[PDB]
Amino acid sequence: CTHXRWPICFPDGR
Repeated sequence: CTHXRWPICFPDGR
C-alpha cells in the first residue's frame, strides 16, 4: 500500500 501520491492497495499486501 502506498501513501502520499496516488494511494492504492494491491492483492499481494502492499
